[PDB]
Amino acid sequence: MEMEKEFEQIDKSGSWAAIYQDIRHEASDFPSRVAKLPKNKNRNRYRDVSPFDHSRIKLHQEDNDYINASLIKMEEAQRSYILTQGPLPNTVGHFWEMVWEQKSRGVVMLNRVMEKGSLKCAQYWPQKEEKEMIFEDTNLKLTLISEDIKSYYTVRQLELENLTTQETREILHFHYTTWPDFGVPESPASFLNFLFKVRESGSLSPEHGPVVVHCSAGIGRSGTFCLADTCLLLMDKRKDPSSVDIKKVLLEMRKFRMGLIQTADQLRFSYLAVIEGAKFIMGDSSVQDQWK
Ligand SMILES: N#Cc1ccc(N2CCCC2)cn1
Repeated sequence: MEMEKEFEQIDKSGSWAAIYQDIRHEASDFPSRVAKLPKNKNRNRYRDVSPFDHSRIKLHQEDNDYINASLIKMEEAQRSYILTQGPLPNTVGHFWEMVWEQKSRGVVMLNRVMEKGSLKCAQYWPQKEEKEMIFEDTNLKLTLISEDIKSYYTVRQLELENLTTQETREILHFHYTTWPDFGVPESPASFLNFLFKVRESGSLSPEHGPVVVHCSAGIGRSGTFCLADTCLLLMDKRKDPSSVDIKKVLLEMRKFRMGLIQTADQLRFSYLAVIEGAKFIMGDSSVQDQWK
């Protein structure tokens, strides 16, 4: 079925939980043996969220190459993403090692450091220009260059230096700051505006390594971001945009990381975002919306 009318049909019939459970039943199950080794227990935030062996990102280290991070490679859309958990106190150096080794331009953060009164990830970037961070275990230096705070998100320019070679690179930090502590946003408008800002920066483009995207576990909000992006790109590429099947795209992405989209509310929100986004992209869109 098409998307917008399949959407109204699920709303009127109140069957979002059944649709979502079907996805959970059909999703791939692949081994994650490296994640479960005893030496990696303090490298995982949640015992039930692990990268598959076949798609995990390897650190370029001979002692321990493990990080909780997965490469999602979308062949028809020609986009790749790295989805990862929010960094832990003992993995902030590994996180920036991955950004460096994979040649990423951008980091997309979809959570706040504290939510619901508990810590959801480490404070892994510097908050003041004159107070840089040094990660001694991986030999990297990280400096805040500039910060632009807007009503729904903040963008930061960061400098990452490999202290071994003295090479430097500019990294862009895109921080969506207004996802509610409970549930999903009422409107997808600010989330879509944010997606378009990430796109406009070059961070998703083939001349760079894959974007790194995270929330707390790296499967829920993070899954919503890459699912919406890929579906909108496919609607632009294909002769028949109504052929894009969001449930089939989600199952393809779940071949590369478990658990993407954590609730039926997140599934409904993803449909809403793609539906509204497809109108702004256009044939029915103004030439001037790219400025909206
Ligand atoms: N190309 C392009 C494009 C399309 C839409 C767009 N947005 C609509 C809402 C504000 C930003 C931006 N750029």
